Amino acid sequence: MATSGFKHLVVVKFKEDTKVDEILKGLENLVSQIDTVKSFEWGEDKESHDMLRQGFTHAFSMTFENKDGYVAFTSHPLHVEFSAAFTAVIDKIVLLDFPVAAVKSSVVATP
Amino acid sequence: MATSGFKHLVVVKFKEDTKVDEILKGLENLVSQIDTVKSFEWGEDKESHDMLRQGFTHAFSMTFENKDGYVAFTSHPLHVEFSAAFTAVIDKIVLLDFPVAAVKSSVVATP
Repeated sequence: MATSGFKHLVVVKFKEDTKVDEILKGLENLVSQIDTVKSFEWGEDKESHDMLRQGFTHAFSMTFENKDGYVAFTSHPLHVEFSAAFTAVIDKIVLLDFPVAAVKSSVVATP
Repeated sequence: MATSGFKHLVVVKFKEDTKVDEILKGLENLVSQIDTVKSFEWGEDKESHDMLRQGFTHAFSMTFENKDGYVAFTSHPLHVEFSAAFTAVIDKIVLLDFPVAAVKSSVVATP
């Protein structure tokens, strides 16, 4: 529905030895696509407890201002070449995407 | 490490009939804890493709300004009573929590 913000998330595990930090240099490059300041991307490693770490290893939270950022990120050759390796460097790929409505912030509740 | 923002996420599936919208009224109440404006919570339903929907059904993205929001949300009786039902109303519970550093936004890459 892309009501407001659009979110894409990937959860992965490594079997070769995912160099997340060397990959991080890619993200810095990947951010290159944020010239449109209408796109977002963050990174996370499972720095919690095995029971809360879901067991994976790291994920990427990509949020866009709207569908324009989504077609933009793909309209470049930097995501294709990177996506191919993103696999070669992963053991499993899981992704959840859904429409985010920055409104839940409701400090009011009906009786 | 809680370097900057702290994220907690839950992925779940329903077997009884998770009324996410009636639950949403709870979130509006849950937001009540955001009087400290140092806490965050959003909601999402798998409105994508079975292959991208991960198959679950809905998740909650709770982010805090720092550890103070994390001890705050629990320092209230609204999360306990709600958490008990959060289960009674769920079929499976999965959660990933990790330190988020709002800095990845790097539009520069070394040669």
